[PDB]
Formats: sequence, structure tokens, C-alpha cells
Amino acid sequence: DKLAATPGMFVQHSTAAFSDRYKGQRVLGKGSFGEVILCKDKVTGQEYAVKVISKRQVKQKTDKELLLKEVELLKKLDHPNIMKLYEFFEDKGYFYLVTEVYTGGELFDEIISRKRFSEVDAARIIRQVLSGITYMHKNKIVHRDLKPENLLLENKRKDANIRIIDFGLSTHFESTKKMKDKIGTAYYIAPEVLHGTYDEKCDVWSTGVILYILLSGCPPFNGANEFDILKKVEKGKFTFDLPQWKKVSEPAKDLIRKMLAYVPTMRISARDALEHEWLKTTDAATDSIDVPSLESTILNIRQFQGTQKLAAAALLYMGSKLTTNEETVELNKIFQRMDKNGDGQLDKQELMEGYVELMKLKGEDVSALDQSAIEFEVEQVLDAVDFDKNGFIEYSEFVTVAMDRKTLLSRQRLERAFGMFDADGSGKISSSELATIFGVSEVDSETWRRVLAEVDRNNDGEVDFEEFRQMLLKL
Ligand SMILES: [Ca+2]
Ligand SMILES: [Ca+2]
Ligand SMILES: [Ca+2]
Ligand SMILES: [Ca+2]
Repeated sequence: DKLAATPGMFVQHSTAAFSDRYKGQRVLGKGSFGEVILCKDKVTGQEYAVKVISKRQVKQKTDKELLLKEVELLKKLDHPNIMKLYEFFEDKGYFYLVTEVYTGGELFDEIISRKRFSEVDAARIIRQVLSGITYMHKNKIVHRDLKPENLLLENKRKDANIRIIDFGLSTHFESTKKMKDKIGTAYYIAPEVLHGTYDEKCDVWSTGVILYILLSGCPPFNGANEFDILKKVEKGKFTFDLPQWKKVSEPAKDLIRKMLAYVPTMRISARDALEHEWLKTTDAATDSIDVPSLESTILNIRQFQGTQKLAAAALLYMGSKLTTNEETVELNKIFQRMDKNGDGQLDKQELMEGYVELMKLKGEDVSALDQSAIEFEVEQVLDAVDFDKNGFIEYSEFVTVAMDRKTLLSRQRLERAFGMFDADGSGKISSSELATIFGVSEVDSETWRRVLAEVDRNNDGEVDFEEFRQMLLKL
């Protein structure tokens, strides 16, 4: 019964008041359902996006179930290009969703300002989208509502990273049963969804529509109104007949055509679309990538000794929940590069190749490497870093472990971390509090023993804020 530390186990765990952790700054949006508030974490000064929902806004029993469901999706997801959920709170009359703040606004608005995207630009953007959804599709989640309106740029830099959002029409899927609900948006929605039977491939279609727009500034299917769009769509025919397309390379068209294959069975999957030459070829050579960053990350990984569960959870919390995007930009690069097959996980092969790739850049000769020795080392790294024990290194796990410990173990982070564990505010962490954070009924006497003998200096049977400090700060 291996206690799996996952980013998501931290989410619903606090049941404090909004004001116990946050200070509002301004309103980011109001809707009939609720408002999004820009808040400042009182302790860390970091800036978060808090959606605040009145119980009265959503007391449709389906609706409570619907929201709770979007929450469980988000708790599960963890990918550099997909929205990150930090916390879910409850009030006497309110629910709170603490999300990361994405300061770049909608891809839509960036569309209506420059109109057309560079082939380089568009490939990079679309690459990210498909990686998001490859991940989602792998994990049996289909979005059903892709569009520039539901993609945000993280910040304002020229080639900023992209994040997928509003999982309110998203759902779980089992390959054996096809979905039926008619959900989506005029310009982007795939024929089969109109017909009432569809699969996750609709997300590919939508992405294909998105890509058409990026390259030409126009939808491939248009209409006087929604209805006229839908008819155009359902009939299925589109064309590269616009003058704009004269400039654009044939493979890009080829990808577009493979993504807008009318019948889902013949339409390319996300995984496979990722391998399209264009996405492949738009990278003319590896962009200049810091070897030092790469070397240090690989070094910070090797030296993560396997560890007792209290520290593991602590670190995963700090990595997954307390790190600013500015903070992890370079890392998420390396991760993505490491993750050839796009699915947002590192596996033994991908990790092993990473180290080898690094070696040659160090100029080391590849036929001169004790391959069976690397493998072993890699097997052990995975054992050490795989906090949820699924045999894969996920992005949160990666960031936790790849970040400079000194940087990550900032004092604010440390304080706050202890705070989350010590639910009774007693200043002392009980095994019961540990079990609670893990999401489990009780912790094995085994595991508690194996943690105290390494942290409990007073020997009072519990872990206080300084015992905590030393444990982690013990390099
Ligand atoms: Ca992978
Ligand atoms: Ca894992
Ligand atoms: Ca306590
Ligand atoms: Ca103690």
C-alpha cells in the first residue's frame, strides 16, 4: 500500500478562510457564476488567481457535482502547458479555486492584434497545445472546447509559453463507450460531435482549426452566423484557396489536412501529430540551450537521495505548489526536450537518453559509456524521484528535484510548508496530520518510525518547525 505523494493530494487539504491566506488586489473578472480575484499570498507575496463561487451561484445539484468534478480533473493534471490548480477552499457560503495567474491574456486577443503567425511561431504554439492534449488524452481526459479563447499566454514575453484553460466542458472518457453530449464552439467543433457520437479526436480537429487560423488569420469554415458556420462545418469541405496560403509551406498544410480528416478514425492522433516533420523541422537545430542549466539540473537530480515520506511530501508540495513560473521557465524547457514522446512524463529511456545527449555535448564519446552503468544509475534516480511510485517522473516531481535546493528552500516556502502539515496549529506535526495530508486513514507505524529516527531531535514523538527545517536543509 505504497503511499503515493502527488501534487493533487495537497489541493483540498486546507479548510481555512480566504483571508487566512490571501489579500485581494483587484478583480480580474466577474461572471454570473462567480468572480476571479487577483490575490496576494499574505506570507509569500506571490500573486495568485482566486475564483470565488457563491453557493447560491451553483446549487444545482448537478452543478455542485459538476464543479467538484472540474476540481478532480485539475487535481489530476500536471503538465507545463495545462492550467495548474493550487488550492480548493470552502466557506459557509463560498468555494474558492486558487489558480495560477497567467498574465499574457488570451491567444484570441493576440490573434486580433497581429493577425497572422510566423510558421516558427505557430509551430511552437501548436506544439505545446498538442503536448498538453496528448497528455490529457493519455490520461483519459478530452477537453471538448479548444480555441484561442481557452488558451492563455503565461506572461507578456514575445515567445511566451501557452496554457490550456476552462475545463468546464471537459470530461473523462473510456475508449469503449463514445460520448454524446453536443458541446463545443461554432468555428472549432468537429463534425462527429454534431452527429452525437464522438471521441477525443475532436480535440485534434479543434486544434487543426486553430492552426488554420494561426497561419492565415481566417477560419477554414465561416458563416454569416453560428448556424451558417455549423452547416459549412458539417459538410466538411475546406480549402487552402486564400492568397495568404501561397506563402505557407506544404507540410504545414499536410498537418492541417491530417488534423481535419473528416472521419475521426482517419484523423491523426495528438501523439502522432507531434511527430509531424513541420513541428520536427521548424526546429532548425536545437535552439541555443544552456549546457550549464542542463548540467546542473542533471546534477541536482542525481543527488536527490531517496527519502522518508515526510520529506518527500514536503518537497513535492514546495515544488508543485510554491514555485513561481518565472522560477521554473528553464526547467520546463529541459523537461519538454527530455520528453520526446510528448506525453508529459519522463520514462527510463527518455531519462537515459537525456544523460547521454548531455554527455556528447560535454563531448564525451557515446560508444565509450558504460551503458549498463548509466541504466543502473537511471533506475535508481527514478526510484528516488518517482514520488507517486507509478514508474514515471512527472513534471511536478521533476521540478521539485531539479530545482536548486537552496533556491527552493526559501524561508517563506519553508514556513508555509510546515503550516500546511501542521493543521491543528500546534507547532508540531503528528503522524495523524501526516496521514491526513497524504489522504489516507493512518500512516504505517513503519513509515512514522523511519521518519522520526531521522528528524525528531526533542524526541517528543513529533516534528516542530526547526526539526522540519534541519531535515530538509540537511542538503
Ligand atoms: Ca514520456
Ligand atoms: Ca511519478
Ligand atoms: Ca499538529
Ligand atoms: Ca520533536
